[PDB]
Amino acid sequence: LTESSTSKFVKINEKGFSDFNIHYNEAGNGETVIMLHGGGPGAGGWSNYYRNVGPFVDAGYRVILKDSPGFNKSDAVVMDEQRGLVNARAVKGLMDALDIDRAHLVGNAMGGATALNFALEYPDRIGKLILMGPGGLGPSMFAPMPMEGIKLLFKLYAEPSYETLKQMLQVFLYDQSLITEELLQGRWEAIQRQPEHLKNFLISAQKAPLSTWDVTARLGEIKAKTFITWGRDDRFVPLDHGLKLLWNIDDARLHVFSKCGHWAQWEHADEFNRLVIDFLRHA
Amino acid sequence: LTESSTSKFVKINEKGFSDFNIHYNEAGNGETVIMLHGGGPGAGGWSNYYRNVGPFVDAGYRVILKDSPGFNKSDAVVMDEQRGLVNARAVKGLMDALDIDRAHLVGNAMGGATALNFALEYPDRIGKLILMGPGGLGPSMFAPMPMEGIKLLFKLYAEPSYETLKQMLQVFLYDQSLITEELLQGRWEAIQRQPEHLKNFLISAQKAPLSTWDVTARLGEIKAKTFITWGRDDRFVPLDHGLKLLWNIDDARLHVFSKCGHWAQWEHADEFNRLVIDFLRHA
Amino acid sequence: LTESSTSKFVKINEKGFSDFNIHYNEAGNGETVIMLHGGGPGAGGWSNYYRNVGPFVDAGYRVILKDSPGFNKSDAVVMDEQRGLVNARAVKGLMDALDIDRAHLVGNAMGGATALNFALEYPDRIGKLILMGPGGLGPSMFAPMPMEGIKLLFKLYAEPSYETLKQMLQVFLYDQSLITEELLQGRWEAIQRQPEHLKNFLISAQKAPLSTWDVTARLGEIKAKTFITWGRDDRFVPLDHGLKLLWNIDDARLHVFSKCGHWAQWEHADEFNRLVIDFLRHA
Amino acid sequence: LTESSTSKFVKINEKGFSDFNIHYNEAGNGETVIMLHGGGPGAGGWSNYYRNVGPFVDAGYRVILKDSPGFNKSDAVVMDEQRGLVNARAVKGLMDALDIDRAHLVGNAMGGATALNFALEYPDRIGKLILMGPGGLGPSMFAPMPMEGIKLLFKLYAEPSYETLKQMLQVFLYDQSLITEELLQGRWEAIQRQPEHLKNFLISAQKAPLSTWDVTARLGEIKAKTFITWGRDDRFVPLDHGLKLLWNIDDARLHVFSKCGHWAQWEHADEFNRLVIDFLRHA
Ligand SMILES: O=C(O)/C(O)=C(F)\C=C\C(=O)c1ccc(F)cc1
Ligand SMILES: O=C(O)/C(O)=C(F)\C=C\C(=O)c1ccc(F)cc1
Ligand SMILES: O=C(O)/C(O)=C(F)\C=C\C(=O)c1ccc(F)cc1
Ligand SMILES: O=C(O)/C(O)=C(F)\C=C\C(=O)c1ccc(F)cc1
Ligand code: NA
Ligand code: NA
Ligand code: NA
Ligand code: NA
Repeated sequence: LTESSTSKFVKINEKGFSDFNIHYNEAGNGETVIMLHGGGPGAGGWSNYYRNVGPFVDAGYRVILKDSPGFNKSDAVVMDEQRGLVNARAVKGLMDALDIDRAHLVGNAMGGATALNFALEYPDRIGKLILMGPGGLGPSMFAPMPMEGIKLLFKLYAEPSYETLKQMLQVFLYDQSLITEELLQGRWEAIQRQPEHLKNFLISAQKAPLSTWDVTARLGEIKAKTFITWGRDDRFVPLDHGLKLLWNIDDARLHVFSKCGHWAQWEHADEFNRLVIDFLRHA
Repeated sequence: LTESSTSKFVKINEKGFSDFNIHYNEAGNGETVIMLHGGGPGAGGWSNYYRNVGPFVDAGYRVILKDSPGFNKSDAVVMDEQRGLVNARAVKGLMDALDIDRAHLVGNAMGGATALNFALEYPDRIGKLILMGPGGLGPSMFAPMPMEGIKLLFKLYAEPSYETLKQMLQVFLYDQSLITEELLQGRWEAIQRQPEHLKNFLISAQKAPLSTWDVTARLGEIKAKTFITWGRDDRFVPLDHGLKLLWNIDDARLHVFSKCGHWAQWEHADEFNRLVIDFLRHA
Repeated sequence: LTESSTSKFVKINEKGFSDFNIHYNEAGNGETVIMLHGGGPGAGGWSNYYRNVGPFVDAGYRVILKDSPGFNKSDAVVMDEQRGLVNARAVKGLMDALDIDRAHLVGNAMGGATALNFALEYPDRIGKLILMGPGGLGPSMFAPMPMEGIKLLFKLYAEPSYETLKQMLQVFLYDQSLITEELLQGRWEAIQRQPEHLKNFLISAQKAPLSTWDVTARLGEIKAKTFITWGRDDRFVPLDHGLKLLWNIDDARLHVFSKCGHWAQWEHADEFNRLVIDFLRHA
Repeated sequence: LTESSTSKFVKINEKGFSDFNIHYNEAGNGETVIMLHGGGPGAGGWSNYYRNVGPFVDAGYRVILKDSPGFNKSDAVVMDEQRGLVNARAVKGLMDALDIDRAHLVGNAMGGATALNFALEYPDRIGKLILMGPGGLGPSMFAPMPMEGIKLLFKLYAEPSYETLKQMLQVFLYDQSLITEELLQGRWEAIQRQPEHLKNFLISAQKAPLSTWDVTARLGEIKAKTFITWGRDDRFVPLDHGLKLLWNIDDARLHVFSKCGHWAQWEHADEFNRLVIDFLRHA
């Protein structure tokens, strides 16, 4: 499987979106799992999940790696509402366009917020819910905010440079030996390719700050079986939010990886794939 | 598999133990996994692990459900050192007697302390380490101590009664509908059968209080791959100790079950069995 | 100062209350500080605050120790809304009847919930806010709920006995040597005197469970300078809620007493009095 | 009081130190309080405590603002042992030279580690103990380490620049409006004045990493009445260490300031001065 061989586009039409182009990477043909990426500059479906797509497909799932609005190859957009909710509407739009009745969702960070909003807004359209360090869940009981990683994300959006990208990735990942030339060059290309997405993201963030994303008060509504993962060493979203979700969602479990930053599905891909595939099969 | 069909005895000889009788339940014939029980009145190997032995054996392991010294059908003993260490010596004694070179250890509560001590004292004799709410790891950052469950455990040791047993089990388990007549009658029988074990436990606890069990300072020595589990709703050992282990052991992960008390391997047996078998196979 | 010499009654009329009798103990004549008690069986203003009234009066404050509706010498009531809000309406009713424009509030547990609700509903009527382990602020990130102390409070309400009272006080206080015959006899008398309050409390709790009390989502509205205290060893309301308040209220500080249960103003009266008087004077 | 008018030097002789020059600022003449500064580049007694010296002197204390070895105007040194212990020996050396029998200690960060080590090593020479975010107390249960602030401290030591200083101060303080030209210029001067201290600090840190500073296991030995303060928003030492100290020291209390970074005695000087003076007077 490659980015090119799996690449597809679909126009969506859903509450606010009109003939809006969504890019996604699709492989496999079984039960649908939609994987939703984080909000960093240059983020996208393939780049965030390419270590996961193969094993999930091998396990018999149809995997859709979705580019959220205003990221990668999806259409440019300025959002005046919190991104989790707007992104969730776009997932629903994609599912309607592709005739998908129910999907399992996997979401990291912004994608975790998207998945939570989707579960809240469209409970009859979700199977299981997999959350990796979801963002926007209000204050931490321990971590000063904005967190270290978030400050760097905003620096890189506002003043993109190769050096600042490197600094961000050093904070993003626990094991520094994972920061290869390939990773750096690839992430730098995606930032250079879409400067309009960078500008639009910053405008959107002024209109709807991270405080507007907090859906904590509604977590008791979630009826989906939920698997929460966290990196022990995540400098972007606070570990105690893993506990917040575990206490507030009816049927959840929490798995914390040691020696792991903000990209658990990539930093601990083998363990992540095994645990999440087992969850989808047996929970 | 039944208690009777799996029941075996072996005399051990190891640092302090001389021709000391250990009872254990054995099934299967592959790689050895020794499962170590908690310290409540009437506790033992079979009673604590009978929902786990079958699936582990099916997975190809040889399972040994060990009765710790001063419990169930093992010999009576008064201990003047912390139980985790004394119990670990007894595991080594059993392995030497049975010609077992290396074992995976699974330990709940007192059994978790036993397993940690074993990993520290005999690192060349352990494979992987599975810890379910290990006891004795010092103060909690949040929970007043002694914890609610521990107060009840001491009440039941000192004044055993059917009513006090019921009260303890209500705190021990999250889902009250798991407290069947069978569970109550069985636990009551094991308490009635061995009053000397109750008396000896209390004498031992005066000689070596829970504060003597704390091996926190040595956790950096543990080289075993470690899987830590906790019940979210454990009223016997504090949830934050799961974090303590995760930060201090080199190669660990933490899994927390929602709606789960102090007997995770029984209350969430299916998920526990799947996760731990996968860990032993693939980690 | 004695209970008898300070005892006063006033009829209140405020949203739901019609000619409703409120008992209070008053001393001093300066700036008004209203102290609000917890929700345990037999609780009241004088009993909960008699170690505080003198020093506050000496410092130049007018101290009002209010009996909440359905407690001690105030009128009996069955509440169908969360007690914090209903109690707050009663404080407003008292202040209107006594021609008090603004008051500083001190509230422990239920009284802390009352004080938070008062600050939210009537921001122009509050000076400073002092909270000692306020109750009803949703789940803990660490403590299983209901907490140990709360289970005992409900046991004592439903089946009042001298032995159960003693058990509750043992959990309520850290230092067991504070449980004198005087304390026990006094608390037992207040329970015996008002069996109707016990029955009504339990009916009220069925109509509006503790989950209905949670005002967390509104804490950002509080503009009062706030001093939060917690007992390190509080088995009734969880320590992490001290952090919740500290992160969510604009201008707060948190003080945690070691070796202290659920009655900090009594268990650490000297330090409590000094800190709170300094706060009222200088903050 | 000014830096110049209070400036004194004394040669010390104590376990490893031979005719070693210590600079300190002294004012007042009552009971001695020694204030101990943090470990950032350019740190010193006067600079760290000039908002505290006046009120403590007014309260009747003799205040000694000590420059630790290898800082400000004290002699240059390369340390091969953990700085807390070496610094404590230097405090003892100063007290012996000045004929001071007992001192109250106030210590922030490195100075908090110094004060803890002093209490452990010389219990008969300490009065009360005041700790503001002490450093080196092992891992956090929540914060990835090294913490954000610590990474910046090491960057500034290794590559001192005006821009990096500004970045560090932005993380060091919660309220950005406290970063005046005066603060920046002053801190920059102290860095420019003593480049040898910067180089020596880095050599020392290689010889004895922060892990060597951890005295957690010995906290039960501390018999001094202890007052622990923390900034809620401290990005240099983790908030949960405030809890660690509170649970492990016999007689402690914890006060947490909201809207406060790593320099609580300066950022919340009025409240800090009032609380600590009251503690010294009445505890
Ligand atoms: O995971 C990524 O792709 C990435 O580069 C990120 F930095 C993701 C971070 C978030 O999406 C994020 C959103 C919201 C929040 F509160 C915290 C973090
Ligand atoms: O799991 C059991 O069998 C049981 O009945 C227990 F209550 C086990 C508890 C412990 O072994 C225990 C030991 C030490 C400790 F600190 C806390 C709990
Ligand atoms: O402080 C008392 O008077 C007392 O006897 C109590 F047990 C008070 C407890 C509460 O008011 C309480 C209310 C709500 C809650 F969530 C937890 C505790
Ligand atoms: O407070 C200061 O003067 C300062 O500039 C600091 F950054 C102090 C920090 C420490 O001394 C420090 C030491 C050890 C540690 F683990 C964490 C922080
Ligand atoms: Na490499
Ligand atoms: Na049943
Ligand atoms: Na006494
Ligand atoms: Na200014």
